[PDB]
Amino acid sequence: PKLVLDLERLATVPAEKAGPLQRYAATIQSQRGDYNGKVLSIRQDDLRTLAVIYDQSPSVLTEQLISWGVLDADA
Amino acid sequence: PKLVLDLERLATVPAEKAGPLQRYAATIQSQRGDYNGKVLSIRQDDLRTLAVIYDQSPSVLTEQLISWGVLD
Ligand SMILES: Nc1nc2c(ncn2[C@@H]2O[C@@H]3COP(=O)(O)O[C@H]4[C@@H](O)[C@H](n5cnc6c(=O)[nH]c(N)nc65)O[C@@H]4COP(=O)(O)O[C@H]3[C@H]2O)c(=O)[nH]1
Ligand SMILES: Nc1nc2c(ncn2[C@@H]2O[C@@H]3COP(=O)(O)O[C@H]4[C@@H](O)[C@H](n5cnc6c(=O)[nH]c(N)nc65)O[C@@H]4COP(=O)(O)O[C@H]3[C@H]2O)c(=O)[nH]1
Ligand SMILES: Nc1nc2c(ncn2[C@@H]2O[C@@H]3COP(=O)(O)O[C@H]4[C@@H](O)[C@H](n5cnc6c(=O)[nH]c(N)nc65)O[C@@H]4COP(=O)(O)O[C@H]3[C@H]2O)c(=O)[nH]1
Ligand SMILES: Nc1nc2c(ncn2[C@@H]2O[C@@H]3COP(=O)(O)O[C@H]4[C@@H](O)[C@H](n5cnc6c(=O)[nH]c(N)nc65)O[C@@H]4COP(=O)(O)O[C@H]3[C@H]2O)c(=O)[nH]1
Repeated sequence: PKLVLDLERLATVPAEKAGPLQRYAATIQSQRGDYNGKVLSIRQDDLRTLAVIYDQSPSVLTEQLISWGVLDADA
Repeated sequence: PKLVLDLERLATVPAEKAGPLQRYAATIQSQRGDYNGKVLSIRQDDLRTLAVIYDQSPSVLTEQLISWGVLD
């Protein structure tokens, strides 16, 4: 399963919920110099680190991102 | 030193030296379905994967990769 984020839906999720995801995605973009600004695919191991940053299980985290329509239901 | 590979350069490299790396390249491109240019950039840690498959030190591998013109 692929992990693809919607950069445009993400930007409008309030910081209180999405702040740490937004900052994480920004550090990847800066490192990449990847500023397409529509979509961002991350490594499957980036999910474990986000889950730690969010303090949830990778599983709980995924379902939340999907619930926001940021992460394609494919994952 | 970032691993940006010139696939067009490496093709012209004789098979008994370029082979493993050509075949490694091709596996990565198949993993990503990345078939849109003559350049392949790979992970810095892949250097070790490669030094293992070639059974040479990273140092060695990296320096003949530059003579070959495959790397910058
Ligand atoms: N800028 C960007 N676009 C994304 C991202 N995720 C998905 N896409 C879009 O979705 C397709 C597949 O992305 P992919 O799984 O990364 O799979 C990609 C990726 O593996 C690779 N690829 C394409 N361009 C580049 C590149 O500039 N650098 C690297 N390192 N790989 C690339 O080729 C595969 C197919 O690329 P395409 O089908 O032509 O086009 C893309 C691209 O239009 C992302 O994080 N950033
Ligand atoms: N060792 C190695 N393995 C490789 C390489 N390229 C691809 N793979 C493997 O193939 C999977 C799919 O690559 P992808 O479609 O480009 O899909 C990639 C891709 O769109 C993007 N991605 C991950 N890392 C990078 C990166 O450093 N740069 C860019 N531009 N995109 C990345 O995140 C997606 C998921 O990444 P993964 O879960 O890791 O899943 C990756 C990874 O297991 C490589 O150069 N070296
Ligand atoms: N996961 C993913 N990431 C993407 C995709 N398209 C672009 N990117 C990201 O966006 C950066 C800039 O892409 P670019 O300058 O348009 O243009 C790229 C591209 O023209 C070319 N390039 C270098 N390496 C590769 C490669 O392995 N595959 C491909 N298809 N192009 C590459 O050099 C420039 C910089 O390459 P990068 O260092 O890889 O840096 C890429 C990469 O991090 C994509 O479809 N999927
Ligand atoms: N399509 C595709 N290309 C891949 C993948 N892995 C590596 N690459 C390519 O190989 C490059 C160097 O990978 P790196 O040493 O891991 O160096 C990477 C890595 O340290 C980091 N980075 C980029 N994207 C991601 C990511 O999604 N997750 C993580 N944890 N680190 C990333 O920033 C670096 C520079 O990224 P780039 O400019 O994009 O340059 C990337 C990219 O062109 C992959 O799974 N799929």
